[PDB]
Amino acid sequence: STGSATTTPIDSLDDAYITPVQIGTPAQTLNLDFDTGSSDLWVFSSETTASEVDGQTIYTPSKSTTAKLLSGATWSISYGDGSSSSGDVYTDTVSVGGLTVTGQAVESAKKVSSSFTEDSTIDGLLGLAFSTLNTVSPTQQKTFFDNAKASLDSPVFTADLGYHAPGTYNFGFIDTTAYTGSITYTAVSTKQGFWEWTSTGYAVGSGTFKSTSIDGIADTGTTLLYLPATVVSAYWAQVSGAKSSSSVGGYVFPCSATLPSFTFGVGSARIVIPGDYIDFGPISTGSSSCFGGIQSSAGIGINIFGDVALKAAFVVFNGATTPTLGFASK
Repeated sequence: STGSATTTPIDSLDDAYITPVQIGTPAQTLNLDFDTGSSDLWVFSSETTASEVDGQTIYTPSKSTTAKLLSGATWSISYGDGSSSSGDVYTDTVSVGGLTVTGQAVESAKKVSSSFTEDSTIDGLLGLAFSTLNTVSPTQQKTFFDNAKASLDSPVFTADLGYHAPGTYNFGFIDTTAYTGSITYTAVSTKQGFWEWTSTGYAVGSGTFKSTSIDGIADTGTTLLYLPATVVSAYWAQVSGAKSSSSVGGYVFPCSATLPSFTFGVGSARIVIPGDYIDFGPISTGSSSCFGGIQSSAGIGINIFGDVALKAAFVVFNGATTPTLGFASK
Protein backbone atom coordinates (compact mmCIF):
# COMPACT_ATOMS: atom_id res chain seq x y z
CA SER A 1 0.00 0.00 0.00
CA THR A 2 0.88 3.68 -0.27
CA GLY A 3 -0.53 7.05 0.79
CA SER A 4 -0.08 10.61 -0.50
CA ALA A 5 -1.40 13.76 1.16
CA THR A 6 -0.89 17.44 0.55
CA THR A 7 0.52 19.51 3.38
CA THR A 8 -0.26 23.23 3.54
CA PRO A 9 1.35 26.12 5.44
CA ILE A 10 -0.91 27.48 8.20
CA ASP A 11 0.02 31.10 7.48
CA SER A 12 2.04 33.38 5.23
CA LEU A 13 5.28 32.67 7.14
CA ASP A 14 5.19 28.84 6.98
CA ASP A 15 5.02 28.73 10.79
CA ALA A 16 3.80 25.13 10.52
CA TYR A 17 2.13 22.81 8.03
CA ILE A 18 -1.19 20.99 8.26
CA THR A 19 -2.21 17.76 6.57
CA PRO A 20 -5.76 16.41 6.47
CA VAL A 21 -6.27 13.11 8.31
CA GLN A 22 -9.39 10.93 8.34
CA ILE A 23 -10.28 9.50 11.77
CA GLY A 24 -13.15 7.18 12.59
CA THR A 25 -16.23 5.83 10.84
CA PRO A 26 -17.78 7.78 9.23
CA ALA A 27 -14.60 9.74 8.65
CA GLN A 28 -13.93 12.84 10.71
CA THR A 29 -11.31 14.92 8.93
CA LEU A 30 -8.90 16.86 11.14
CA ASN A 31 -5.92 18.95 10.01
CA LEU A 32 -2.88 17.66 11.86
CA ASP A 33 0.69 18.89 12.21
CA PHE A 34 2.91 16.03 11.07
CA ASP A 35 5.83 16.05 13.47
CA THR A 36 8.94 13.92 12.88
CA GLY A 37 10.19 15.13 16.28
CA SER A 38 7.50 13.45 18.40
CA SER A 39 5.59 10.19 18.50
CA ASP A 40 2.03 10.86 19.69
CA LEU A 41 -1.03 11.24 17.47
CA TRP A 42 -3.26 13.53 19.52
CA VAL A 43 -6.35 15.51 18.66
CA PHE A 44 -8.65 18.22 19.90
CA SER A 45 -11.79 16.34 20.85
CA SER A 46 -15.23 16.40 22.40
CA GLU A 47 -13.37 15.76 25.68
CA THR A 48 -11.18 18.86 25.46
CA THR A 49 -11.87 21.48 28.15
CA ALA A 50 -14.31 23.81 26.41
CA SER A 51 -12.47 27.05 27.29
CA GLU A 52 -9.36 25.59 25.63
CA VAL A 53 -11.02 25.06 22.25
CA ASP A 54 -11.06 28.11 19.96
CA GLY A 55 -11.95 27.27 16.36
CA GLN A 56 -10.33 23.86 16.00
CA THR A 57 -12.13 20.91 14.50
CA ILE A 58 -12.70 18.23 17.14
CA TYR A 59 -12.76 14.44 17.06
CA THR A 60 -15.87 13.03 18.71
CA PRO A 61 -15.24 9.35 19.47
CA SER A 62 -18.88 8.68 20.39
CA LYS A 63 -19.84 9.41 16.76
CA SER A 64 -17.34 6.86 15.41
CA THR A 65 -18.59 3.27 15.17
CA THR A 66 -14.99 2.02 15.12
CA ALA A 67 -13.74 3.98 18.16
CA LYS A 68 -12.89 1.96 21.27
CA LEU A 69 -11.70 3.44 24.57
CA LEU A 70 -8.24 2.11 25.38
CA SER A 71 -9.07 1.31 28.97
CA GLY A 72 -6.82 2.88 31.58
CA ALA A 73 -4.54 4.61 29.09
CA THR A 74 -3.47 8.23 29.53
CA TRP A 75 -0.95 10.49 27.84
CA SER A 76 0.87 13.72 28.57
CA ILE A 77 3.40 15.52 26.42
CA SER A 78 5.50 18.66 26.55
CA TYR A 79 7.13 20.15 23.46
CA GLY A 80 10.36 22.05 22.90
CA ASP A 81 8.53 25.36 22.69
CA GLY A 82 7.03 24.83 26.15
CA SER A 83 3.57 23.87 24.94
CA SER A 84 1.81 20.77 26.28
CA SER A 85 -1.31 18.60 26.13
CA SER A 86 -2.74 15.50 27.83
CA GLY A 87 -5.75 13.23 27.96
CA ASP A 88 -6.97 9.69 27.39
CA VAL A 89 -6.82 7.29 24.45
CA TYR A 90 -9.02 5.59 21.89
CA THR A 91 -8.16 3.20 19.11
CA ASP A 92 -9.80 3.94 15.77
CA THR A 93 -9.29 3.79 12.03
CA VAL A 94 -6.95 6.48 10.71
CA SER A 95 -6.27 7.22 7.05
CA VAL A 96 -3.73 9.57 5.48
CA GLY A 97 -3.88 10.22 1.78
CA GLY A 98 -5.55 6.89 1.06
CA LEU A 99 -3.40 4.79 3.43
CA THR A 100 -5.48 3.25 6.22
CA VAL A 101 -4.40 1.93 9.62
CA THR A 102 -6.92 0.14 11.81
CA GLY A 103 -6.49 0.14 15.58
CA GLN A 104 -4.39 3.31 15.64
CA ALA A 105 -4.03 4.97 19.02
CA VAL A 106 -5.80 8.32 18.82
CA GLU A 107 -4.92 10.36 21.87
CA SER A 108 -7.85 12.55 22.88
CA ALA A 109 -6.93 15.82 24.56
CA LYS A 110 -8.60 16.73 27.81
CA LYS A 111 -6.22 19.67 28.27
CA VAL A 112 -4.08 21.73 25.93
CA SER A 113 -1.82 24.69 26.66
CA SER A 114 -2.58 28.20 25.49
CA SER A 115 -0.42 28.08 22.36
CA PHE A 116 -2.50 25.20 21.00
CA THR A 117 -5.77 26.94 21.87
CA GLU A 118 -4.59 30.13 20.21
CA ASP A 119 -3.79 28.34 16.95
CA SER A 120 -7.15 27.68 15.34
CA THR A 121 -5.61 26.03 12.28
CA ILE A 122 -4.01 23.02 14.02
CA ASP A 123 -6.43 20.30 15.19
CA GLY A 124 -3.69 18.09 16.65
CA LEU A 125 -0.35 16.43 15.93
CA LEU A 126 0.64 13.26 14.15
CA GLY A 127 3.98 12.05 15.44
CA LEU A 128 6.46 10.46 13.06
CA ALA A 129 9.52 10.02 15.28
CA PHE A 130 10.28 6.58 16.76
CA SER A 131 7.60 4.88 18.87
CA THR A 132 9.97 4.70 21.85
CA LEU A 133 9.06 8.38 22.49
CA ASN A 134 5.31 7.73 22.62
CA THR A 135 3.90 9.00 25.94
CA VAL A 136 0.91 6.68 26.41
CA SER A 137 0.88 4.98 29.80
CA PRO A 138 0.87 2.25 31.00
CA THR A 139 1.09 0.65 27.55
CA GLN A 140 3.16 2.64 25.05
CA GLN A 141 1.57 2.93 21.61
CA LYS A 142 2.93 2.85 18.07
CA THR A 143 3.00 5.74 15.59
CA PHE A 144 0.90 5.77 12.44
CA PHE A 145 4.03 5.02 10.39
CA ASP A 146 5.07 2.16 12.67
CA ASN A 147 1.59 0.60 12.36
CA ALA A 148 1.51 1.08 8.57
CA LYS A 149 5.07 -0.02 7.87
CA ALA A 150 4.59 -3.72 7.18
CA SER A 151 1.78 -2.99 4.71
CA LEU A 152 3.69 -0.32 2.79
CA ASP A 153 5.28 -1.08 -0.57
CA SER A 154 8.55 0.24 0.90
CA PRO A 155 9.03 1.08 4.61
CA VAL A 156 9.53 4.81 4.04
CA PHE A 157 7.80 8.14 4.16
CA THR A 158 8.89 11.36 2.46
CA ALA A 159 8.51 15.03 3.34
CA ASP A 160 8.38 17.59 0.54
CA LEU A 161 7.51 20.86 2.24
CA GLY A 162 6.82 23.98 0.21
CA TYR A 163 8.17 27.48 0.62
CA HIS A 164 5.07 29.68 0.93
CA ALA A 165 3.25 26.90 -0.96
CA PRO A 166 1.72 23.47 -0.46
CA GLY A 167 3.81 20.32 -0.47
CA THR A 168 3.44 16.58 0.02
CA TYR A 169 3.84 13.75 2.51
CA ASN A 170 4.10 10.34 0.85
CA PHE A 171 4.01 6.95 2.53
CA GLY A 172 5.44 3.78 1.11
CA PHE A 173 7.08 5.09 -2.07
CA ILE A 174 9.64 7.57 -3.41
CA ASP A 175 8.27 9.93 -6.07
CA THR A 176 11.23 10.16 -8.42
CA THR A 177 9.66 13.16 -10.20
CA ALA A 178 9.67 15.25 -7.00
CA TYR A 179 13.39 16.03 -6.81
CA THR A 180 16.40 16.86 -8.96
CA GLY A 181 19.65 14.92 -9.13
CA SER A 182 20.18 12.08 -6.69
CA ILE A 183 19.12 11.35 -3.12
CA THR A 184 22.06 11.20 -0.71
CA TYR A 185 21.49 8.91 2.23
CA THR A 186 23.06 9.40 5.63
CA ALA A 187 23.15 7.37 8.86
CA VAL A 188 20.57 7.76 11.62
CA SER A 189 20.87 7.20 15.34
CA THR A 190 17.60 6.21 17.00
CA LYS A 191 19.18 6.32 20.49
CA GLN A 192 17.20 9.42 21.52
CA GLY A 193 14.07 8.40 19.60
CA PHE A 194 14.60 10.98 16.84
CA TRP A 195 15.63 11.00 13.19
CA GLU A 196 19.10 12.03 14.34
CA TRP A 197 21.91 12.45 11.84
CA THR A 198 25.19 14.31 11.32
CA SER A 199 25.54 17.04 8.75
CA THR A 200 28.99 17.37 7.20
CA GLY A 201 29.18 21.16 7.38
CA TYR A 202 27.90 24.48 6.10
CA ALA A 203 28.43 27.55 3.97
CA VAL A 204 27.05 31.09 4.22
CA GLY A 205 26.07 32.67 0.93
CA SER A 206 28.77 32.25 -1.69
CA GLY A 207 31.38 31.59 1.01
CA THR A 208 33.62 28.56 1.29
CA PHE A 209 32.18 25.37 2.74
CA LYS A 210 33.28 24.60 6.30
CA SER A 211 33.67 20.88 6.90
CA THR A 212 32.46 20.17 10.41
CA SER A 213 30.19 17.56 11.96
CA ILE A 214 26.83 18.89 13.14
CA ASP A 215 24.65 16.33 14.94
CA GLY A 216 20.96 17.19 14.82
CA ILE A 217 17.43 16.00 14.17
CA ALA A 218 15.22 16.19 11.13
CA ASP A 219 12.12 17.74 12.66
CA THR A 220 9.13 18.72 10.54
CA GLY A 221 7.35 19.96 13.66
CA THR A 222 9.90 22.71 14.34
CA THR A 223 9.59 25.89 12.29
CA LEU A 224 13.18 27.15 12.31
CA LEU A 225 16.73 25.92 11.87
CA TYR A 226 18.55 25.68 15.19
CA LEU A 227 22.33 25.29 14.99
CA PRO A 228 25.40 25.83 17.19
CA ALA A 229 26.08 29.42 18.22
CA THR A 230 29.32 29.54 16.23
CA VAL A 231 27.51 28.64 12.98
CA VAL A 232 24.63 31.01 13.62
CA SER A 233 26.96 33.91 14.46
CA ALA A 234 28.85 33.28 11.21
CA TYR A 235 25.58 33.47 9.26
CA TRP A 236 24.22 36.66 10.81
CA ALA A 237 27.59 38.41 10.60
CA GLN A 238 26.92 38.56 6.83
CA VAL A 239 23.73 40.62 7.33
CA SER A 240 24.28 44.33 8.04
CA GLY A 241 22.51 45.35 11.22
CA ALA A 242 21.65 41.83 12.38
CA LYS A 243 21.95 41.21 16.10
CA SER A 244 20.90 38.78 18.77
CA SER A 245 18.13 40.31 20.87
CA SER A 246 17.50 38.90 24.33
CA SER A 247 14.24 40.86 24.53
CA VAL A 248 12.92 39.36 21.29
CA GLY A 249 14.43 35.92 21.89
CA GLY A 250 16.90 35.50 19.06
CA TYR A 251 18.53 37.03 16.04
CA VAL A 252 16.70 39.86 14.33
CA PHE A 253 17.67 41.79 11.24
CA PRO A 254 16.60 44.91 9.36
CA CYS A 255 13.62 44.09 7.22
CA SER A 256 15.36 46.03 4.40
CA ALA A 257 18.14 43.42 4.19
CA THR A 258 18.71 40.89 1.44
CA LEU A 259 19.53 37.64 3.25
CA PRO A 260 22.30 35.31 2.07
CA SER A 261 21.62 31.65 1.43
CA PHE A 262 22.71 28.94 3.86
CA THR A 263 24.10 25.61 2.67
CA PHE A 264 24.27 22.42 4.74
CA GLY A 265 26.14 19.21 3.98
CA VAL A 266 24.66 15.76 3.59
CA GLY A 267 27.67 13.53 3.04
CA SER A 268 29.39 14.98 -0.02
CA ALA A 269 26.12 16.57 -1.18
CA ARG A 270 24.91 20.08 -0.46
CA ILE A 271 21.44 21.49 0.22
CA VAL A 272 21.04 25.24 -0.38
CA ILE A 273 18.48 27.17 1.66
CA PRO A 274 17.67 30.40 -0.24
CA GLY A 275 17.97 33.60 1.77
CA ASP A 276 14.25 34.31 1.50
CA TYR A 277 13.49 31.07 3.42
CA ILE A 278 15.28 32.60 6.42
CA ASP A 279 12.96 35.64 6.65
CA PHE A 280 10.21 35.30 9.27
CA GLY A 281 8.98 38.84 8.95
CA PRO A 282 8.40 41.71 11.35
CA ILE A 283 8.84 40.89 15.04
CA SER A 284 5.52 42.68 15.66
CA THR A 285 3.05 44.20 13.24
CA GLY A 286 4.51 47.28 11.61
CA SER A 287 8.06 46.78 12.86
CA SER A 288 11.07 47.19 10.59
CA SER A 289 12.93 44.57 12.62
CA CYS A 290 12.48 41.07 11.20
CA PHE A 291 12.91 37.71 12.90
CA GLY A 292 15.55 35.33 11.64
CA GLY A 293 14.95 31.76 10.53
CA ILE A 294 18.33 30.50 11.71
CA GLN A 295 18.72 30.62 15.48
CA SER A 296 21.09 29.28 18.12
CA SER A 297 20.45 25.83 19.60
CA ALA A 298 22.44 26.75 22.69
CA GLY A 299 20.23 25.91 25.64
CA ILE A 300 17.93 23.68 23.56
CA GLY A 301 20.44 20.89 24.02
CA ILE A 302 20.08 19.63 20.46
CA ASN A 303 20.49 20.98 16.94
CA ILE A 304 17.27 20.95 14.94
CA PHE A 305 16.91 20.82 11.18
CA GLY A 306 13.40 22.24 11.19
CA ASP A 307 11.17 23.38 8.36
CA VAL A 308 13.53 26.15 7.22
CA ALA A 309 16.07 23.46 6.29
CA LEU A 310 13.74 20.62 5.33
CA LYS A 311 11.64 22.69 2.92
CA ALA A 312 14.77 23.26 0.79
CA ALA A 313 14.94 19.50 0.18
CA PHE A 314 13.08 16.35 -0.70
CA VAL A 315 13.57 14.26 2.45
CA VAL A 316 13.30 10.47 2.77
CA PHE A 317 12.61 8.99 6.20
CA ASN A 318 13.73 5.41 5.61
CA GLY A 319 12.27 3.12 8.27
CA ALA A 320 14.07 -0.03 7.20
CA THR A 321 15.52 -2.27 9.91
CA THR A 322 18.49 0.11 10.03
CA PRO A 323 16.87 3.49 9.48
CA THR A 324 18.51 6.18 7.34
CA LEU A 325 17.67 9.69 6.08
CA GLY A 326 17.87 10.80 2.46
CA PHE A 327 18.10 14.35 1.10
CA ALA A 328 17.78 15.62 -2.46
CA SER A 329 17.62 19.07 -3.97
CA LYS A 330 14.39 19.97 -5.74
